Amino acid sequence: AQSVPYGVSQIKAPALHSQGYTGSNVKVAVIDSGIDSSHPDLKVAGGASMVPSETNPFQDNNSHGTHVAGTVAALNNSIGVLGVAPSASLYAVKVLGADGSGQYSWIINGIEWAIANNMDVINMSLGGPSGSAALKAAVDKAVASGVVVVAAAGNEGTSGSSSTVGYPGKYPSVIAVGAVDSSNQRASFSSVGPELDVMAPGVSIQSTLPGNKYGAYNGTXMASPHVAGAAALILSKHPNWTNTQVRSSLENTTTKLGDSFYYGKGLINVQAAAQ
Ligand SMILES: [Ca+2]
Ligand SMILES: [Ca+2]
Repeated sequence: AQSVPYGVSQIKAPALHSQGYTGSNVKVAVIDSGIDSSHPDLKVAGGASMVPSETNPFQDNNSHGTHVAGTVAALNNSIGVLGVAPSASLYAVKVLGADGSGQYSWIINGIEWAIANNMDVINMSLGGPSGSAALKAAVDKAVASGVVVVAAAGNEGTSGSSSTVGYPGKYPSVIAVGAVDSSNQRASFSSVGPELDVMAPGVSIQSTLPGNKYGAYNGTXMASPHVAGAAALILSKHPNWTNTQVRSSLENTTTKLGDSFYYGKGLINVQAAAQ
Protein backbone atom coordinates (compact mmCIF):
# COMPACT_ATOMS: atom_id res chain seq x y z
CA ALA A 1 0.00 0.00 0.00
CA GLN A 2 0.94 3.59 -0.62
CA SER A 3 0.58 6.40 1.86
CA VAL A 4 0.24 10.06 0.88
CA PRO A 5 2.61 11.97 3.29
CA TYR A 6 0.69 14.75 5.18
CA GLY A 7 2.58 17.62 3.51
CA VAL A 8 1.53 16.60 -0.05
CA SER A 9 -2.10 17.06 1.10
CA GLN A 10 -1.28 20.19 3.23
CA ILE A 11 -0.07 22.14 0.11
CA LYS A 12 -3.21 20.84 -1.77
CA ALA A 13 -1.39 18.86 -4.37
CA PRO A 14 -4.06 15.93 -4.61
CA ALA A 15 -6.53 18.45 -6.03
CA LEU A 16 -4.49 18.92 -9.13
CA HIS A 17 -3.71 15.21 -9.44
CA SER A 18 -7.51 14.62 -9.47
CA GLN A 19 -7.69 17.14 -12.34
CA GLY A 20 -4.98 15.18 -14.23
CA TYR A 21 -2.06 17.55 -13.46
CA THR A 22 0.83 15.48 -12.13
CA GLY A 23 3.91 17.28 -13.58
CA SER A 24 4.31 15.31 -16.81
CA ASN A 25 7.12 16.28 -19.08
CA VAL A 26 8.36 19.01 -16.68
CA LYS A 27 12.08 18.56 -15.92
CA VAL A 28 13.31 19.04 -12.37
CA ALA A 29 17.02 18.94 -11.49
CA VAL A 30 17.65 17.87 -7.88
CA ILE A 31 21.08 19.35 -7.23
CA ASP A 32 22.15 17.27 -4.25
CA SER A 33 23.97 14.03 -3.25
CA GLY A 34 22.59 11.82 -6.04
CA ILE A 35 19.34 9.80 -6.34
CA ASP A 36 19.19 6.03 -6.04
CA SER A 37 17.47 5.31 -9.35
CA SER A 38 16.87 1.61 -8.47
CA HIS A 39 14.43 2.60 -5.70
CA PRO A 40 11.16 0.98 -6.99
CA ASP A 41 9.25 4.18 -6.23
CA LEU A 42 11.41 6.60 -8.23
CA LYS A 43 12.03 6.87 -12.01
CA VAL A 44 15.17 8.98 -12.81
CA ALA A 45 15.48 10.43 -16.29
CA GLY A 46 19.13 11.42 -16.31
CA GLY A 47 21.77 13.26 -14.45
CA ALA A 48 25.48 14.06 -14.17
CA SER A 49 27.94 14.02 -11.30
CA MET A 50 30.09 16.99 -10.52
CA VAL A 51 31.81 15.28 -7.53
CA PRO A 52 35.26 14.18 -8.78
CA SER A 53 35.46 11.14 -6.57
CA GLU A 54 31.91 9.79 -7.00
CA THR A 55 31.29 9.87 -10.70
CA ASN A 56 27.95 7.99 -10.57
CA PRO A 57 24.94 10.34 -10.00
CA PHE A 58 22.62 7.36 -9.53
CA GLN A 59 24.45 6.14 -6.45
CA ASP A 60 23.42 8.10 -3.36
CA ASN A 61 25.77 7.11 -0.58
CA ASN A 62 24.49 9.85 1.67
CA SER A 63 20.61 9.53 1.51
CA HIS A 64 19.76 13.22 1.34
CA GLY A 65 19.23 13.36 -2.48
CA THR A 66 16.92 10.34 -2.56
CA HIS A 67 14.78 11.70 0.17
CA VAL A 68 14.45 15.14 -1.49
CA ALA A 69 13.72 13.44 -4.83
CA GLY A 70 10.88 11.34 -3.27
CA THR A 71 9.04 14.45 -2.12
CA VAL A 72 9.31 15.92 -5.64
CA ALA A 73 8.24 12.83 -7.61
CA ALA A 74 7.81 9.46 -5.73
CA LEU A 75 5.66 7.39 -8.18
CA ASN A 76 1.90 6.88 -7.91
CA ASN A 77 1.55 3.16 -7.44
CA SER A 78 0.84 0.52 -4.68
CA ILE A 79 4.00 1.17 -2.67
CA GLY A 80 5.68 3.68 -0.52
CA VAL A 81 4.78 7.35 -0.76
CA LEU A 82 3.43 9.78 -3.41
CA GLY A 83 5.37 12.90 -4.58
CA VAL A 84 3.94 16.42 -5.19
CA ALA A 85 4.51 15.92 -8.97
CA PRO A 86 4.63 12.12 -9.37
CA SER A 87 4.96 12.32 -13.21
CA ALA A 88 7.82 14.91 -13.39
CA SER A 89 11.12 14.05 -15.16
CA LEU A 90 13.63 13.75 -12.37
CA TYR A 91 17.36 14.53 -13.02
CA ALA A 92 20.03 13.63 -10.46
CA VAL A 93 22.72 16.36 -10.48
CA LYS A 94 25.32 15.13 -7.94
CA VAL A 95 27.18 18.02 -6.30
CA LEU A 96 27.62 16.60 -2.75
CA GLY A 97 29.70 13.72 -1.53
CA ALA A 98 28.63 10.78 0.64
CA ASP A 99 29.48 12.88 3.66
CA GLY A 100 26.99 15.56 2.52
CA SER A 101 29.76 18.12 1.66
CA GLY A 102 30.30 20.12 -1.52
CA GLN A 103 32.69 22.66 -2.93
CA TYR A 104 30.91 25.63 -4.32
CA SER A 105 32.45 25.11 -7.75
CA TRP A 106 30.83 21.61 -7.93
CA ILE A 107 27.56 23.38 -7.16
CA ILE A 108 28.14 26.01 -9.84
CA ASN A 109 28.97 23.22 -12.31
CA GLY A 110 25.74 21.51 -11.34
CA ILE A 111 23.71 24.64 -12.04
CA GLU A 112 25.53 25.24 -15.37
CA TRP A 113 24.73 21.66 -16.39
CA ALA A 114 21.01 22.27 -15.53
CA ILE A 115 20.94 25.41 -17.67
CA ALA A 116 22.63 23.69 -20.68
CA ASN A 117 20.22 20.80 -20.51
CA ASN A 118 17.09 22.95 -20.30
CA MET A 119 15.90 22.07 -16.88
CA ASP A 120 12.54 23.71 -15.97
CA VAL A 121 12.97 23.68 -12.16
CA ILE A 122 16.16 23.42 -10.02
CA ASN A 123 15.87 22.33 -6.37
CA MET A 124 18.87 23.10 -4.07
CA SER A 125 17.99 21.64 -0.61
CA LEU A 126 21.40 22.88 0.70
CA GLY A 127 22.84 26.06 2.09
CA GLY A 128 25.96 27.58 3.51
CA PRO A 129 26.49 30.65 5.73
CA SER A 130 28.80 32.15 3.06
CA GLY A 131 28.03 33.04 -0.54
CA SER A 132 30.30 33.80 -3.49
CA ALA A 133 29.85 36.14 -6.45
CA ALA A 134 30.34 33.14 -8.75
CA LEU A 135 27.42 31.42 -6.91
CA LYS A 136 25.13 34.44 -7.23
CA ALA A 137 26.24 34.71 -10.94
CA ALA A 138 25.26 31.05 -11.67
CA VAL A 139 21.88 31.31 -9.83
CA ASP A 140 20.97 34.64 -11.52
CA LYS A 141 22.03 33.22 -14.92
CA ALA A 142 19.62 30.28 -14.38
CA VAL A 143 16.68 32.57 -13.53
CA ALA A 144 17.56 34.89 -16.46
CA SER A 145 17.45 31.69 -18.62
CA GLY A 146 13.85 31.00 -17.46
CA VAL A 147 14.46 28.24 -14.84
CA VAL A 148 12.45 28.26 -11.54
CA VAL A 149 15.11 28.01 -8.73
CA VAL A 150 14.07 26.89 -5.25
CA ALA A 151 16.40 26.52 -2.25
CA ALA A 152 16.21 25.65 1.43
CA ALA A 153 16.31 28.84 3.57
CA GLY A 154 18.63 27.15 6.18
CA ASN A 155 18.18 25.42 9.55
CA GLU A 156 19.85 28.11 11.64
CA GLY A 157 16.80 29.32 13.71
CA THR A 158 16.60 32.83 15.17
CA SER A 159 19.53 35.08 16.14
CA GLY A 160 17.39 37.85 17.77
CA SER A 161 16.70 40.13 14.80
CA SER A 162 19.63 38.98 12.61
CA SER A 163 18.54 37.29 9.39
CA THR A 164 19.74 33.64 9.40
CA VAL A 165 18.86 32.59 5.77
CA GLY A 166 21.92 30.93 4.12
CA TYR A 167 23.18 30.82 0.51
CA PRO A 168 21.80 30.44 -2.17
CA GLY A 169 18.38 31.18 -0.60
CA LYS A 170 19.51 34.68 0.45
CA TYR A 171 19.76 35.74 -3.24
CA PRO A 172 16.61 37.60 -4.46
CA SER A 173 16.52 35.47 -7.71
CA VAL A 174 16.05 32.32 -5.61
CA ILE A 175 12.84 31.31 -3.85
CA ALA A 176 13.99 30.63 -0.16
CA VAL A 177 11.62 28.07 1.63
CA GLY A 178 11.18 27.75 5.40
CA ALA A 179 9.67 24.84 7.36
CA VAL A 180 6.33 24.50 9.14
CA ASP A 181 4.84 21.30 10.76
CA SER A 182 1.24 19.92 10.43
CA SER A 183 -0.28 22.79 12.34
CA ASN A 184 1.49 25.49 10.30
CA GLN A 185 3.78 26.25 13.15
CA ARG A 186 7.35 27.32 12.17
CA ALA A 187 9.88 24.55 13.07
CA SER A 188 12.34 25.92 15.72
CA PHE A 189 15.39 25.36 13.44
CA SER A 190 13.91 27.10 10.35
CA SER A 191 16.06 30.19 9.38
CA VAL A 192 14.30 33.56 9.67
CA GLY A 193 14.83 36.94 8.01
CA PRO A 194 13.60 39.30 5.24
CA GLU A 195 14.82 36.87 2.45
CA LEU A 196 12.35 34.11 3.35
CA ASP A 197 9.73 33.97 0.58
CA VAL A 198 7.35 31.00 1.46
CA MET A 199 6.89 28.05 3.81
CA ALA A 200 6.20 24.38 3.07
CA PRO A 201 6.00 21.24 5.31
CA GLY A 202 9.53 20.47 6.76
CA VAL A 203 9.02 18.38 9.94
CA SER A 204 8.78 14.56 9.88
CA ILE A 205 8.63 14.24 6.10
CA GLN A 206 8.28 10.61 4.98
CA SER A 207 10.04 9.99 1.75
CA THR A 208 12.14 7.43 -0.08
CA LEU A 209 15.59 6.35 1.09
CA PRO A 210 18.42 4.35 -0.72
CA GLY A 211 18.07 0.52 -0.72
CA ASN A 212 14.23 0.48 -1.00
CA LYS A 213 13.61 2.04 2.36
CA TYR A 214 11.55 5.06 3.42
CA GLY A 215 12.17 7.36 6.40
CA ALA A 216 11.12 10.67 7.99
CA TYR A 217 13.48 13.66 8.01
CA ASN A 218 13.26 17.30 9.20
CA GLY A 219 14.74 20.37 7.55
CA THR A 220 14.03 23.33 5.31
CA UNK A 221 15.67 20.99 2.72
CA MET A 222 12.49 18.79 3.09
CA ALA A 223 10.28 21.98 2.68
CA SER A 224 12.00 23.05 -0.56
CA PRO A 225 11.11 19.94 -2.86
CA HIS A 226 7.48 20.67 -1.98
CA VAL A 227 7.77 24.08 -3.67
CA ALA A 228 9.93 22.61 -6.58
CA GLY A 229 7.17 19.98 -7.09
CA ALA A 230 4.47 22.67 -6.92
CA ALA A 231 6.36 24.63 -9.66
CA ALA A 232 6.22 21.41 -11.74
CA LEU A 233 2.37 21.00 -11.35
CA ILE A 234 1.74 24.66 -12.30
CA LEU A 235 3.80 24.25 -15.46
CA SER A 236 2.10 20.87 -16.34
CA LYS A 237 -1.21 22.85 -16.27
CA HIS A 238 0.20 26.06 -17.89
CA PRO A 239 3.28 24.96 -20.05
CA ASN A 240 2.86 28.35 -21.27
CA TRP A 241 4.10 30.34 -18.24
CA THR A 242 7.45 31.84 -17.53
CA ASN A 243 9.42 31.18 -14.31
CA THR A 244 8.35 34.74 -13.36
CA GLN A 245 4.63 33.86 -13.50
CA VAL A 246 5.12 30.54 -11.58
CA ARG A 247 7.08 32.39 -8.84
CA SER A 248 4.43 35.14 -8.62
CA SER A 249 1.56 32.71 -8.48
CA LEU A 250 3.18 30.76 -5.63
CA GLU A 251 3.86 33.92 -3.62
CA ASN A 252 0.53 35.66 -4.18
CA THR A 253 -1.73 32.67 -3.34
CA THR A 254 -0.17 31.58 -0.01
CA THR A 255 -2.08 31.19 3.29
CA LYS A 256 -0.56 33.96 5.34
CA LEU A 257 0.66 32.57 8.65
CA GLY A 258 2.50 34.96 11.04
CA ASP A 259 5.01 37.77 10.40
CA SER A 260 7.02 37.91 7.16
CA PHE A 261 10.25 37.97 9.13
CA TYR A 262 9.41 34.44 10.28
CA TYR A 263 7.02 33.14 7.63
CA GLY A 264 7.66 35.11 4.48
CA LYS A 265 4.50 35.31 2.37
CA GLY A 266 3.10 32.13 4.06
CA LEU A 267 2.16 28.54 3.30
CA ILE A 268 2.01 27.73 -0.40
CA ASN A 269 -1.30 26.39 -1.74
CA VAL A 270 -0.62 24.81 -5.18
CA GLN A 271 -4.33 24.32 -5.98
CA ALA A 272 -4.81 28.15 -5.78
CA ALA A 273 -1.42 28.89 -7.40
CA ALA A 274 -2.13 26.70 -10.48
CA GLN A 275 -5.23 28.78 -11.56
CA1 LIG B 1 4.49 5.27 -4.52
CA1 LIG C 1 15.62 34.78 -1.83
